Amino acid sequence: QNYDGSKLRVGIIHARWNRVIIDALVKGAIDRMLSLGVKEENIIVETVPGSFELPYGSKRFAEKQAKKGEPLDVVIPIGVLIKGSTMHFEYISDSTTQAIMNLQDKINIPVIFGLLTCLTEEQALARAGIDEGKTMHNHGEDWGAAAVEMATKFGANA
Amino acid sequence: QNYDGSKLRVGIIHARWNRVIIDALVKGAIDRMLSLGVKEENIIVETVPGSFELPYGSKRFAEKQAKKGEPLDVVIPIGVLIKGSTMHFEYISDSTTQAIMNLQDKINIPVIFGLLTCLTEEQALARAGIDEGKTMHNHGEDWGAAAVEMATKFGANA
Amino acid sequence: QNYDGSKLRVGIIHARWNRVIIDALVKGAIDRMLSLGVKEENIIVETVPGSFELPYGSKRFAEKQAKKGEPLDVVIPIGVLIKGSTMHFEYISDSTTQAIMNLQDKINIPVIFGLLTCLTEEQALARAGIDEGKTMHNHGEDWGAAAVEMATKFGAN
Amino acid sequence: VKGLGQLDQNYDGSKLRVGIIHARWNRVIIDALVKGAIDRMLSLGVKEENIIVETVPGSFELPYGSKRFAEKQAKKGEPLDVVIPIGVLIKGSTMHFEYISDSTTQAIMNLQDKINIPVIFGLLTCLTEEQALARAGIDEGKTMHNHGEDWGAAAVEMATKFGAN
Amino acid sequence: QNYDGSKLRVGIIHARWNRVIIDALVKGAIDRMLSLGVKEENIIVETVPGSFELPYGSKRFAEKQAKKGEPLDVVIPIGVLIKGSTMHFEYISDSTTQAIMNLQDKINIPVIFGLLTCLTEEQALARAGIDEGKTMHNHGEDWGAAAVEMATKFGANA
Ligand SMILES: Cc1nc2c(=O)[nH]c(=O)nc-2n(C[C@H](O)[C@H](O)[C@H](O)CO)c1C
Repeated sequence: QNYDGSKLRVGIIHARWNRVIIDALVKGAIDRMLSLGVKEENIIVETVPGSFELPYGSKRFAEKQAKKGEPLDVVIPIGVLIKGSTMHFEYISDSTTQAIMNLQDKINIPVIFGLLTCLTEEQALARAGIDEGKTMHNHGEDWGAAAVEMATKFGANA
Repeated sequence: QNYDGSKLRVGIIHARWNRVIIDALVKGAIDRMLSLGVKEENIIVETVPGSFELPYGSKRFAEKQAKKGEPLDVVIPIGVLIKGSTMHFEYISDSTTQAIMNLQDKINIPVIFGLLTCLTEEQALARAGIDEGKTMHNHGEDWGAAAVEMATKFGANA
Repeated sequence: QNYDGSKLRVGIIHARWNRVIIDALVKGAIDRMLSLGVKEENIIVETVPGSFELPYGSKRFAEKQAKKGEPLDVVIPIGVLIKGSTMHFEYISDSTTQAIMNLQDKINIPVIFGLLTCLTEEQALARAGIDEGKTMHNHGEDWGAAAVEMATKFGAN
Repeated sequence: VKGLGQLDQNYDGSKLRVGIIHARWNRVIIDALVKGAIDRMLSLGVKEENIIVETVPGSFELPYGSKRFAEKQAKKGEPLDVVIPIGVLIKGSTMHFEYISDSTTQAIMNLQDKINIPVIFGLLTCLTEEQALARAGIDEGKTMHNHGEDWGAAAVEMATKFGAN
Repeated sequence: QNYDGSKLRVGIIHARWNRVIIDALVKGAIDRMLSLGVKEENIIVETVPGSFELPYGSKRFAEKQAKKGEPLDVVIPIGVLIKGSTMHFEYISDSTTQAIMNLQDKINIPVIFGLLTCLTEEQALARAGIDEGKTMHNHGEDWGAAAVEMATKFGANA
């Protein structure tokens, strides 16, 4: 099917580590959502320092929007995790992915998983469409489409 | 046992990555359910973009069906995950698996675990019964049988 | 100590993959509870197809028993998982284990962890007391004993 | 300045009732861990008649057993202020070690909000017997010290510092 | 953006193992928050015996604070875990990280993840800024900056 996002308000909340890669992911989510009809002033962008802040950050972002009379239909937390020499990578990835999944029932809208969990920087670049070789595609576009489809097919109105 | 599936309504909801494999798994579940007496018109199929979308999809899918007076007796979320070069496979698989298990208590019907979590494409083909050498069998068929058994034996009425 | 099991009703519910190992585990559980005085007619056995079905099957098994006025005091879900070549073993094991643990607080009775999580068939056989060399005691027996002790010592009464 | 700096003070255990509940596999290790936790708490002023000991067959039983232990103690007017569940797990050749450890750890952690008292993590998760003997202060070489004593101290401190009163 | 922390009350609660590294992490968080404007008299430091005690110590820390009329706006649990030769490291780290993440909804303030999960003491010293060759930076500072931002941006009040 072809999903029309013209009636949606979408939230994007991103972490600020690996900023270049973050900015490419967020751009591709935006471009793709506009392409499917979401209005520009209905894409709300918020930020937090690290990926661990994404879930509580997303919950409070959604509550704040609802309280001011501008509820989100869907949220895309975006973060980039690259394995370092410690186990920090594993513990942030694990607890964050699980809390992003469990957030959906707290706030009652879908939440799109926009975390990269890469072993290398180069893998993160390819997944954002910004490697030298352009060897894959920008995953942020996948997240934008999925946000439009999940909000449309499964929103309260559906 | 023989379980009479003629009274059941059953939802299938599938991700849309690895589509050829998905269709074969889906087709396997439907056929087996049809052979246990489930009626063609009582099998409802829905889709989501990726495996991470399955659990919230499945929740909203059940709620929607109940709300129009057509409640699902059991749901079979289906996705195919194949290990790539980052840890995205691990983190999707594990959070999606836990969310599928836990969904059962939120919607009060059995949810059949229809995710493949393969290290290679070929393992995934074999488990959909469509590798060149037909070395295994279509797991879809197992999911289909299990959906009818779990709905019947453990359905809201004994 | 000796735990008297004569007043207990115990449910065993088991998956059906690896049936020979399953039957040996269930028989050891039942034999040990018989010898702890649990009565034969108060041992109720149910099945499910796969280990993944154990936690929701056990919940509805307990509910149904309570609803017909024959509540279980304790339940033993039993399944046999053997590592294969995909990660399916790991995901089933991890999510089934945690859900068996979390089940206790929902149905308010102990639930005995009767799940083998083996890398080979021969490990599973051994843990059922039926490998060729008889290298280990049947773990089903321990599950039977644990069910009687947990129900007796930690039961509502 | 802030709330901080380092004083290393003792905590008085004398108003406390403490529960220790232990698995029965690897009994010799278990007995040494328990004795150490009891000894250290007696040294901190917990009275002998206020240390309650209970057992369960294996480590997987520690979480629900600890819950029902604390509920029973409260129902007879003898509430626990803190519980120490103790078990010894040693890697075997299947993945049983890992599934039991992980789901037991997580349920000891989660148990605290249900019964509303601290729960000290008294589980050994060792790759070898030797590792477990050492952390109970009973290897040949006495290479370490009895982690049991740390659990007893940790219990007295958590109950005292963070108790309802 | 620039954050004004002058209205904030922040709790720091640290384990006792690897005290020298804990102390450096804690001073880095305090120094950072001071420079963001938090006042000294509004920073409260508590201690627990080990990393395992952080989540429940944090919960009770926040509840005691609120009950005497001085509620925290954010809490920063700090611990330093180093792999040893048993699986103790993995079990503490995993259950502690997940419980710190999940604490946030129980006490309704953000909780910054101040655990080091290091393979070696050397990694830990580097991440508290006190290794011999000063190779990284004091991560306690990122935590302080995170506490101020999450509290300001996502606090109950605004
Ligand atoms: C072995 C060990 N290692 C650490 C560590 O590296 N860092 C730390 O902060 N705490 C450790 N602990 C203590 C546990 O976190 C906890 O206090 C005990 O197991 C009692 O619950 C223990 C027990």
